[PDB]
Amino acid sequence: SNKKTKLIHGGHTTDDYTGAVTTPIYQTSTYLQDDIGDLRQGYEYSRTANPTRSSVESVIATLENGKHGFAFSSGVAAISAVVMLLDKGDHIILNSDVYGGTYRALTKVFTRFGIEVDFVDTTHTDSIVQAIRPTTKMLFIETPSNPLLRVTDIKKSAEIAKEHGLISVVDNTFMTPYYQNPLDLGIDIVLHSATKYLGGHSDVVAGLVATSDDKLAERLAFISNSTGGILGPQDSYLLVRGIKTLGLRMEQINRSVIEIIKMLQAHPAVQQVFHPSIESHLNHDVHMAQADGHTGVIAFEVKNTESAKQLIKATSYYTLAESLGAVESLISVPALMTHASIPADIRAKEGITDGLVRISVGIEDTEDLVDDLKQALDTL
Amino acid sequence: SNKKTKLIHGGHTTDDYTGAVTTPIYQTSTYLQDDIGDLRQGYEYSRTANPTRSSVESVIATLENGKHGFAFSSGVAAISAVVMLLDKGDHIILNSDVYGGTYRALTKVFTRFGIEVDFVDTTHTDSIVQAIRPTTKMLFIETPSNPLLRVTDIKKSAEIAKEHGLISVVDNTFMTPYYQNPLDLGIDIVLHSATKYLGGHSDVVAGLVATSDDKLAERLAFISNSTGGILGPQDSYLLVRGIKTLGLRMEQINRSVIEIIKMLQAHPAVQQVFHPSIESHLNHDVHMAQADGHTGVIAFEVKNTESAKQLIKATSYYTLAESLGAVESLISVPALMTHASIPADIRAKEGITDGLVRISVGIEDTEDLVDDLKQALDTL
Amino acid sequence: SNKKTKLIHGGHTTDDYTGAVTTPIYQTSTYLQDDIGDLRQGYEYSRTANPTRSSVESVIATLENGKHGFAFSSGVAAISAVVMLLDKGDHIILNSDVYGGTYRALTKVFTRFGIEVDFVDTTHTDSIVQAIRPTTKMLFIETPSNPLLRVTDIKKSAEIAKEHGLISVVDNTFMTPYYQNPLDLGIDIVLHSATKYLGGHSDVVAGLVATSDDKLAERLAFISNSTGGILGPQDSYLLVRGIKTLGLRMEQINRSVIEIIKMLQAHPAVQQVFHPSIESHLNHDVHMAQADGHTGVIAFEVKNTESAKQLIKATSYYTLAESLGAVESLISVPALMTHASIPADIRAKEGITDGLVRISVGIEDTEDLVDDLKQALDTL
Amino acid sequence: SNKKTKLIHGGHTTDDYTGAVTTPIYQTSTYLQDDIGDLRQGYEYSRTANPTRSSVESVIATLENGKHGFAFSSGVAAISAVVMLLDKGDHIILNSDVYGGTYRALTKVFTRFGIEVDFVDTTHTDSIVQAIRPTTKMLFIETPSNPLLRVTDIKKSAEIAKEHGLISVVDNTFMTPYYQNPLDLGIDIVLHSATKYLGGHSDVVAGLVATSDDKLAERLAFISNSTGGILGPQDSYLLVRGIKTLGLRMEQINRSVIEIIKMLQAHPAVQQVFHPSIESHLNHDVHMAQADGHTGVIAFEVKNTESAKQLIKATSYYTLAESLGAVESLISVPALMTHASIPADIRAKEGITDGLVRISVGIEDTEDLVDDLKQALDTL
Ligand SMILES: *Cc1c(COP(=O)(O)O)cnc(C)c1O
Ligand SMILES: *Cc1c(COP(=O)(O)O)cnc(C)c1O
Ligand SMILES: *Cc1c(COP(=O)(O)O)cnc(C)c1O
Ligand SMILES: *Cc1c(COP(=O)(O)O)cnc(C)c1O
Ligand code: NA
Ligand code: NA
Ligand code: NA
Ligand code: NA
Ligand code: NA
Ligand code: NA
Ligand code: NA
Ligand code: NA
Ligand code: NA
Ligand code: NA
Ligand code: NA
Ligand code: NA
Repeated sequence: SNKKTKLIHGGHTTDDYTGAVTTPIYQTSTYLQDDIGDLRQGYEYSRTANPTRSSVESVIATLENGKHGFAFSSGVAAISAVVMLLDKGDHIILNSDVYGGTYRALTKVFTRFGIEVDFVDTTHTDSIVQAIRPTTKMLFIETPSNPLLRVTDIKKSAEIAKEHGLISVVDNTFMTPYYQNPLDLGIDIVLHSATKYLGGHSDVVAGLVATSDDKLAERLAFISNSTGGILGPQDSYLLVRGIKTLGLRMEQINRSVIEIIKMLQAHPAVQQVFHPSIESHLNHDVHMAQADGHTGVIAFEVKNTESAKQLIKATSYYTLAESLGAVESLISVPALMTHASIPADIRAKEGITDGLVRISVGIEDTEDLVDDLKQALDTL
Repeated sequence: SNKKTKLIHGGHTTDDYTGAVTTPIYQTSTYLQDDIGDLRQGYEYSRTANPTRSSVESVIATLENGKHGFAFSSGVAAISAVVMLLDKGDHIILNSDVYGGTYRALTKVFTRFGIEVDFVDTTHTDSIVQAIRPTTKMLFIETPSNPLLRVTDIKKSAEIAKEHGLISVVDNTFMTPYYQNPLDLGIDIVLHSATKYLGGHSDVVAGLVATSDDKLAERLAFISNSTGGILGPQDSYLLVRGIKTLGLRMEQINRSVIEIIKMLQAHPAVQQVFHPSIESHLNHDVHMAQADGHTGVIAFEVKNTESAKQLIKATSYYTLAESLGAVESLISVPALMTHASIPADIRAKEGITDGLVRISVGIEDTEDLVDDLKQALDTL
Repeated sequence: SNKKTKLIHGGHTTDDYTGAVTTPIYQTSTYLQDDIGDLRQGYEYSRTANPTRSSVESVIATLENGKHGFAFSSGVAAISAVVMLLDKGDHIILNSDVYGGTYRALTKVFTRFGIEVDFVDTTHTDSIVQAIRPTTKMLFIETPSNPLLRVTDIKKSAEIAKEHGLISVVDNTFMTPYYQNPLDLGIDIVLHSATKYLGGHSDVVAGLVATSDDKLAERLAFISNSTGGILGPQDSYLLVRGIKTLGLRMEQINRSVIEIIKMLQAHPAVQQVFHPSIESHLNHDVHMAQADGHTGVIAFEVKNTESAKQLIKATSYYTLAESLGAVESLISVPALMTHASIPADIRAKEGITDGLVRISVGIEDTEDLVDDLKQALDTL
Repeated sequence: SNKKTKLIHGGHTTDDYTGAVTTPIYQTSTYLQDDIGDLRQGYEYSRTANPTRSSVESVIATLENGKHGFAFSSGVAAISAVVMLLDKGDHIILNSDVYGGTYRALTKVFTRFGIEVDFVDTTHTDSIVQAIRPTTKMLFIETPSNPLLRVTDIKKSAEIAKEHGLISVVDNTFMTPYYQNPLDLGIDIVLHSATKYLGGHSDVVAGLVATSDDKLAERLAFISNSTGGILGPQDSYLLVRGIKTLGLRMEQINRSVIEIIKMLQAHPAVQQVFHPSIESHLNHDVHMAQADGHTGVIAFEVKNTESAKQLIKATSYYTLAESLGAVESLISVPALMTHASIPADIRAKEGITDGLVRISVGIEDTEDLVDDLKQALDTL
């Protein structure tokens, strides 16, 4: 019924055999056959299917209102499996602000296989219509984007993809299924770095994919079984466990996001602030119409790299590390860390400047997070 | 010094920090940075590197006498990462009876990416020389192959690859590093389904790759980080643990293999046996020159499908399941299981006859395994 | 600073060596020594100490404002270790409403070792003063109690224990350190079934003990090392992970508790309701003074066993199972399940009747939990 | 049939539900009930029973030819559960060189509970008969003992226990079920530190108990459920896995033991060797009659403390650490490590001399272990 209930009881995460209230961890590679080809419960080889992986796959399918879920060894592995739906000579359109690893995978791996890529400013969806070539087969969107939180109209993107015969993909990592459900808006495939919010505890690297399209699901299952980027059973289990608290965690994070943004907008050492909740933010109305909450990722400008480093050293509760969506609050400078692989001239033009700080708000106390960041900013 | 000692003390499998005699399980996604880019021990994000995965990578590098190891979420994922060393338009030669998953990855995924393939019978290495084009970049061989245990000259394949500028790859799953070391014989890259003997306990799906080539290692590390088919920390740990007993397990398996083959050759219900230890086996001398032991996979032909099925039902200690390299002895009928898509009128041409049985010998008592298979054969 | 921050950053739950932001899982039994008796990080044998166990021990010590923490294989193992502080001939006073397993351990195991036990109604603390014998060495209190939520004044109990030379113990399972901190009120030892709220995810059986008393800590460490009821490293890790979300979970649970109790008090099929938040509940003022929230365990009376069974079968979101403090809402009938080991005549006199239902409120949506239980009660 | 087969196929270590060839890891605390008291597969709460723990319990029962198995959080916890079979005033006889932790549990915990103890030299079983009182209820023996490998007649101890109405217990850690089966010789209860050989990989702390006596099993199950020193599911799984290779590991260890002893007896720097395989060892004939192999623990005397320390520093393949039964060969000096509390002037009386070295032989190559220890001895 309501989302917090669906998080606990949606999907298949109990044991039918013993009645155990959590998913057993099937640390196993193969399964006894009663007769040649007769599988007790449909399992024959864990790369093809594993019951704990099946559990987390059923969870992600349920939460995104899809029919089929797939668990991969990492988010980039989910992305690579989706890109392998295409052949040499196919073209894919992506939004122009994208995760550094997605940029690197597409431009340094898949272009070697003849897959053509254009990064387009999808914050106006008619840009997509101009960018469509006769060879375009896929439209791939992050919203909000990493790290500038650019917002793209999901429903309009889906309509464009349907009209032009494209596979539409949304990377829904930043919003989670708790706040934004691209499949409900006509998107073909939705995917996640489950490394971030879904796992939620900085202890699993994993990717998740969901679709309602039977033929896309069959093609993805074939790719996963043939290239083998599958999530292991222990990580699958820890993902199910982490997902249990996703709603509580996202709601704490959102409460903190609101206050932190107020502080940041008022602070003299802070210039521009990037977050879809700010009403002057481009496509703020689009975000409010396609999501009912916010990501915990915030970007904001300080003067320069050296102020950014001072800010990082003055905080007590923000941890300098990669990733986002942890219970711990994280801080980074994308131009020097996660987005160093994006060329510097494109970084400068897009606004990923040397003094752009990114924070992932965690689930610490709101007043502590605001006060800590504010006194650190006061140090400058 | 000797192999059984190297298995215990090779690689880095203790904790330098606490002194723990086993590798800690780093169930973690990210690592605190003391300053931007300043990593205490070189770790920043578990997809890029994870200390438990690094442990198992050091083990496989040591055991294969290489410099660099890589752990992937499956053997198929290791194979796919190695094939992604190539670009659209490059050509690769493989043995024609290569593992079905390798066949499917190449012909149903990578040919869509413009990679050209020739499948040749490599038991005569001039087959390889005939297939070489100006575009050939890679030579990929299993030895011995499945399920007929065809043997390929590793030293000559390496010489061919060196002379023509190819990256040579050996899938050494069936022999393990305990008996055959392709890198010592001039091969560029060696890889394993660690799902089989290396893990040894039918409880991990995993791939391992080793090389001594710094630039190949740099390229593989880039592919692994960008497409993300990495092995998780729990599975890496179980791999290190399983590998500890690899020599004891392989030696037990080999004693049973020898006695079982003696039984099979004497039995009236058996028309033919396939195993490289048999002196009339093709390239027996080649195998004895490049390996100092044997795989536990044996194939043998009985009268028909129904005799094969009877054999499965009459054994007490042979388990009907997919995979190989378990502690349990496993039994299968390739024409009904792994090769069912190949037609009956055509089966004879490839050698996958209706009465072809494959066993993966486990570590049960030799006398029990011999006696059990023998009395089952006596029921025919 | 504030509790939600302390939950994330309190205790030592990162890796000093690699910087990993979560506690490594030291699946290990022993530790290399650089010289005889020289321990790299103080570890020599995992039963004596294990770094992952040390992590969860530091967490529980921090959260209860103690100096020493101890992790046991179960709550009853924590309780048995604490009872083994006493000798044959010592006497212990417990409150008269206690967990069924605690009753069974004391009356069927430890009385065989000459430890004398009286269960006293501690809801008036002067009862304790009358019950003190010359041999009384320990005072052991649950508050609120299981399953009737009787409340005992912790501070007054501690004053009595100090004045009469008793070791005071509070079983703080139901309140968690998030709402009630017995050590701050003068109690010597605080303990938990970490199986319940602390782990929070129905996937760990564990006990935790905390004290500020150096000599009690030394005696407990000796008992734990000599009788060996230690928590394993994987369970220790899952406990740390679960504890991360304790504040969010308890706050959701408390929001639901308030509404569910309103519904239950208004419902015609429900007679008496047991929960410390109800202002007519005995020692409601005492509870509000020693805790700043509520447990999620509620007991209430329906007509009889058969109405209780009907109620259980009519709910959609309440799971019939043992334990409490899960993310899933649980329902039980204590007289038939957890408290069957308490004799029936004592059950009837104390109010643990055949129609007494116990619910553990989980973290599902409040409106769903209220509506589901209400329509189920309407079925009667 | 034969032992190596029984190790693989004995006990229940597959999943009946999915057919998984390994035991699922039930990381869970509680189980859904279809109706109050109606359990799908007999599970209601993981302290009482857990399916992964039940798997390892069935394994130890099978391997020791018993009916009932019990898994505890440590060997010391198994020992404590067995001792809690007694009441205040009961008397127990143990061999006088019993494991230090057993000595401490009995003399520093259980004597405070009114249990009376005699420590006697059991290498002559009439020692036992002399110590029997009317209050004697239990006889508890290790064979062979640590670190001098004293041998005790199991059959005669069982006859003594039967004649006088005692519960007989054998701590069979050093021999494992692979070589010695006390229950077959009339003993009531057999137990193990599974931390050592059974786990085999220095990565689990665990205890195991087996019996054929239904009423003893009922009493043990009650003690385990009420004091809660249960083994967790992850450790139970790692135990099942490690036990798979127990026979291969013990046989390798035994080959190395034989050759190493040949070396030690010939060496001028060695005054004396302690191991039951030596024909002049006390009760060598008794050991050969009750066991069909040997432990890997060997002790031998060199000149003094400084020669022992030199020996440790000169070895390449012997690791300085606590515990025994690793895949690594371990080396220790009992007078400086396990027996340091015993005074120097008194050391001689017990036989723990200053130059007494203990090694636990691992599964490294026999020639390496012999050569390494020999060249180290040559440095003296
Ligand atoms: C409510 C609920 C659903 C359905 O949720 P929708 O928002 O209607 O898709 C599915 N599963 C569970 C467990 C639920 O509680
Ligand atoms: C013997 C040994 C080696 C070297 O083995 P080679 O086959 O000679 O390369 C490496 N590491 C360890 C731990 C060894 O014992
Ligand atoms: C605030 C805080 C503490 C201290 O909490 P008290 O309530 O003063 O005992 C300890 N550790 C961390 C991480 C904190 O944030
Ligand atoms: C042989 C065998 C047994 C019986 O072993 P005994 O020593 O004769 O009791 C039991 N279980 C399995 C799986 C066996 O192979
Ligand atoms: Na469910
Ligand atoms: Na659709
Ligand atoms: Na090493
Ligand atoms: Na071709
Ligand atoms: Na040619
Ligand atoms: Na080379
Ligand atoms: Na911390
Ligand atoms: Na105090
Ligand atoms: Na079996
Ligand atoms: Na005595
Ligand atoms: Na006497
Ligand atoms: Na008996």
